[PDB]
Amino acid sequence: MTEYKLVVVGADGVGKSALTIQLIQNHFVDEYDPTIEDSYRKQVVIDGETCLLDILDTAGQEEYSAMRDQYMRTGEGFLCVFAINNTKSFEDIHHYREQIKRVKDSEDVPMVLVGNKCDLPSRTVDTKQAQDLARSYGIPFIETSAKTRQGVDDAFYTLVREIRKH
Ligand SMILES: O=C1N[C@H](c2c(CNCc3ccc4ccn(Cc5ccccc5)c4c3)[nH]c3ccccc23)c2cc(O)ccc21
Ligand SMILES: Nc1nc2c(ncn2[C@@H]2O[C@H](COP(=O)(O)OP(=O)(O)CP(=O)(O)O)[C@@H](O)[C@H]2O)c(=O)[nH]1
Ligand SMILES: [Mg+2]
Repeated sequence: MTEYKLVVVGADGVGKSALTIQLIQNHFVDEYDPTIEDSYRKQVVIDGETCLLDILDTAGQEEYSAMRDQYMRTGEGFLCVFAINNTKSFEDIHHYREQIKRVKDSEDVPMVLVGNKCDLPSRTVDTKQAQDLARSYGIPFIETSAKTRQGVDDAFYTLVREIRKH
């Protein structure tokens, strides 16, 4: 039995809350309720190990950006979420990744690049663009949908596997 402190980060509206609520409660939140800070818990078996996921759902709003330092210091692994219909959110990954590396004084932080909202009929951020970014960071890239559950379990489980490896 091992606890893993996971942090879900990204721009305001990429679907951080919807991804976490889908993982835990098995349902899609269609509403847009801006987050200040919430934490969720999930006990799952990953590679025969009982994993106690302590998931922090953070604010995309810059209004609460001062809270970032303490949670980045405490967090073991990070899901860096952008939406596939939002180029700006994809560009923001660099700024989130830079802050995490600086605060933790480490370039080798367990991290997973998450391209959310892949259920959408149209896309602005190409799969190859995101694969190339993940390859440049040396981290895994997983396409997800908080609506259909596409890649949601793989995103969180892969992050746990990155923490264990580190
Ligand atoms: O040291 C910290 N731990 C916070 C934390 C959690 C919460 N652990 C589970 C837990 C236990 C005891 C209570 C008592 C009340 N709550 C509700 C609660 C919800 C959200 C935020 C705080 C409290 C609790 C929730 N998971 C993380 C995953 C990655 C990084 C940091 C955390 C946290 C948040 C923060 O911004 C700064 C520093 C820390
Ligand atoms: N079609 C689709 N919509 C999604 C998906 N994930 C989230 N959404 C939608 O996007 C909107 C924002 O989702 P939300 O989870 O609140 O984003 P957030 O990043 O937590 C917003 P904040 O940073 O302010 O907390 C909601 O209307 C939600 O239904 C998805 O995978 N597919
Ligand atoms: Mg939210």
